[PDB]
Order: sequence, then C-alpha cells, then structure tokens
Amino acid sequence: SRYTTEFHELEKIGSGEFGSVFKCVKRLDGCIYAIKRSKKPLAGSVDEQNALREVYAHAVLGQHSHVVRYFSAWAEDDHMLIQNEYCNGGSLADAISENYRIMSYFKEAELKDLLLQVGRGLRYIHSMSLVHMDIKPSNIFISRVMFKIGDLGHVTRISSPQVEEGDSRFLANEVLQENYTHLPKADIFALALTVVCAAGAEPLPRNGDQWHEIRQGRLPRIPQVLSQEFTELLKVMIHPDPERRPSAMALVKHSVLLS
Ligand SMILES: C=CCn1c(=O)c2cnc(Nc3ccc(N4CCN(C)CC4)cc3)nc2n1-c1cccc([C@H](C)O)n1
Ligand SMILES: [Cl-]
Repeated sequence: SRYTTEFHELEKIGSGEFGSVFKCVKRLDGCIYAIKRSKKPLAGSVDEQNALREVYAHAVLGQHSHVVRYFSAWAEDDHMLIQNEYCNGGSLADAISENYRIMSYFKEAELKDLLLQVGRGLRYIHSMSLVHMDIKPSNIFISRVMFKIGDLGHVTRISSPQVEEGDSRFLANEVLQENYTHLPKADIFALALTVVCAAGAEPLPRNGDQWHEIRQGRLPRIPQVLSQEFTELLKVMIHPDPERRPSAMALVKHSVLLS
C-alpha cells in the first residue's frame, strides 16, 4: 500500500461523510501532511463529481499562500487518498468553537486580518477563472498566523459552472435562484458571513425567516463593538445585488482592511 509505505499515520484529525483525515508524517521528508482517505465514489454520483471538481481544481491552481497546498492524490483498495498541507491550527470552525468555550474572541483587528487573508486567496482563485462555492469556517484552515482556503470539492469554472450548491447557511440567494452569472460574488457573500461567525454570531440559519432576512442584506446580530465602517463593509458584502458586492480584488485593496 502506497499510503502505509510512504507515510506513517499519527492521528485522526477529521471524520464525516467525506471519510477520514489523518495527520501523517511522510517518511522521506519527515514533514507533516493532512491525508484524506475516503471510499472511491460510485461512478456517476455526486460524490464522484465533487471529487473531480477537486482534482481538476488542483490541476489549475498550483500554489498560493492563502490556499491549502495540494501535493498528490491516488487510489488504492477502492479508496481515494488526497495529500495536502497540514495546517497546525486546525480550521477556523474549531477555533471559533474554542473561543465560544475558553472563553476568548476575535476582535475587530483580528477579524479584518481574516477578511484580508481569505480575500487574497479568493482573489487568486478568481483570477484563474475559478470559484470556490463553499466558503465557510470549516473550510478555512490556520497555520501558526496564516489563513488558508481548503476543501475544493465545490470549485467550478466561472463559466461554464457545474454548480453544486454550498452550505445553505452561507449561500447567496441568486445562486439558490439558479443565477450563475456572477459566482465570484457568491464567494464574497460567504466570506462575509464567515467573518460574522468569527465575530461571535449565533449559529446561522439554514432556512426560514431569518435566513431570508440575511439575503435581504441584513447582518446577523453580532455580540461586540465593531466600527460603522467595518460593518458597512460586511453589509455591502451581502448586498442582495451581487454586482454591488466588491470583487475579491476590490476587497484586498480596501482602506478599511489595509493594512
Ligand atoms: C485533507 C483534507 C482537508 N483538510 C485539509 O486540507 C487540511 C489541512 N490542514 C488541516 N489541519 C488540521 C485540521 C484539524 C485538526 N484538529 C486537531 C484536534 N482535533 C480533535 C480537532 C481538529 C488539526 C489540524 N486539516 C485539513 N483537512 C481536514 C482535516 C479535518 C477535516 C477536514 C474536512 C474534510 O473539512 N479537513
Ligand atoms: Cl463577477
């Protein structure tokens, strides 16, 4: 087995319908990697589509400091294995949970740094004519601080996109409406709600009234003291008109975030 041969398994760091992820050290180089191991999807299935979106995302993107680096992918014993960068900080989602417990927080300065850094990653993805389509805390990973976009299984072309809808909680209305003429702006919407989660918002709605209230352009209630100017920024990032939301490039060059 290549997996056993090339790597020694240290720790299971994730599990779910995606299978399992393991912290592994690669024998040859002594470095740490996160390796996803899953059953090879049934041919013709959503799972196979998602897996192909991921393979061909790596084929296009190469390497960037706000994107989780992809190293290799193979199949064996009817399983597939994906070897990625190990981000020693876990996901933003884990860090938010930890904050909700110890009890610490992301204040304004930290939130702005998160917006900029993930924004840089988006900027790069979009310039390669791709969109991520599943931005959320559990898909943002931390190295220690560097924030990096991972989990590329929903990535698709700005056109023609094969749209597998992301998490309903972070999903823009126009995507739900089968309008895919400005998909980059859906990544922007999701990022803003991602930053709102980091700022300590209650769990985001999956549907019903408050869900629609957000797509009407209204920020979920936050628990802390944010500037009117940072607020306005997040507000326009979920503007019902995706053309009014800033592009990634407009985002990374904004006075509020700069530095
Ligand atoms: C390879 C697949 C995707 N993936 C990365 O690319 C990737 C990069 N870095 C890391 N670092 C990392 C993550 C979690 C932890 N924990 C340590 C303590 N635990 C009890 C809690 C968690 C420590 C370090 N994890 C990553 N991936 C990963 C890990 C888990 C679950 C999922 C799902 C698919 O979203 N993905
Ligand atoms: Cl666009």
